[PDB]
Amino acid sequence: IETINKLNRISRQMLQEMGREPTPEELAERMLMPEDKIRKVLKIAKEPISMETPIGDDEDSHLGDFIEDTTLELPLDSA
DNA sequence: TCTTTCTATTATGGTCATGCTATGGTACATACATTCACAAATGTATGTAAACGTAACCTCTGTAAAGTCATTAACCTATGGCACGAAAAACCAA
Repeated sequence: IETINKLNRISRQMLQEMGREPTPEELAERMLMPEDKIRKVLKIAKEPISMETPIGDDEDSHLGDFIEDTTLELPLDSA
């Protein structure tokens, strides 16, 4: 959490000074960190999505749809 | 001793189904050990030879049962010879 907050403050200061997106190559050149570590820290940090997420205007389109369970295998393979 | 005027939860359907997914940040300094990841050695492992025995297995001579053909004589068409029963001639009675 400390490293994520430090990289967020450095990215905010870099977007304030430069004026474009915080490309991680300049962060790796500044904080002397390897680039794959910066990719890993930027990839892990993400908040999960809730199980309802109202998409449409009507109360018919919610979750419990488009998500499948891969444990239940095919009946043809069992046959 | 008793009926109205207010303060809060339930309720009305789903079937035919839709697209594109995140939204603002807010400190570091010692610390000691659990865990991942490689060196190097054990141990049982697998795959290459070599010996015995019978899975046998064809080859050949002897015993045995089955088609056929030597006898020999039983019956059977022939031949000769003698009864036999039919067909015609004869003669008698009415």
